Amino acid sequence: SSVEKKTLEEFKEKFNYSEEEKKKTLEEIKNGDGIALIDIEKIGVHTVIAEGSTLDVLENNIGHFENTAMPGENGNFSIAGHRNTINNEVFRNIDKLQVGDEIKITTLTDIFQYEINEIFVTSPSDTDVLNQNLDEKTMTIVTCTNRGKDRYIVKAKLIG
Repeated sequence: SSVEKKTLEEFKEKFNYSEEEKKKTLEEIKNGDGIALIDIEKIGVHTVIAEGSTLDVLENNIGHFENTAMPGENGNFSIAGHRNTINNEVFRNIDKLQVGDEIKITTLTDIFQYEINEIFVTSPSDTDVLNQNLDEKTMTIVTCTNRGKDRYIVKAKLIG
């Protein structure tokens, strides 16, 4: 969209940074900065993930929950695809994803492939979806469902 494209283009430009420059931007990250690309072939999602899950971030971008793992790390890299009761239109077709579909996450240094292994509906107060189990490498997408009343959760495990 507007800010989305910008965040997206600014991040892609950093692929041409050197390694210390990349590492330096790792530290220094601020809410609203691009941190990864996300591609989900099954539903035509090809965009960027911003840091943070505040209302301000989520108005323009898919956002990374602050205290969750980063892509490829032990724990559960968690992303928010709604702002209050409104899904980012980028996830309008998330209900088409199935167990076994792939989610590709590209940081400045690596391509991580996650495979969906759990889909479920829960409440807005179910904070456990953001839990960090450091014995595994997983990711989570949180959007809304049921006229904004419930949360639609997609979880995926790192495969490559």
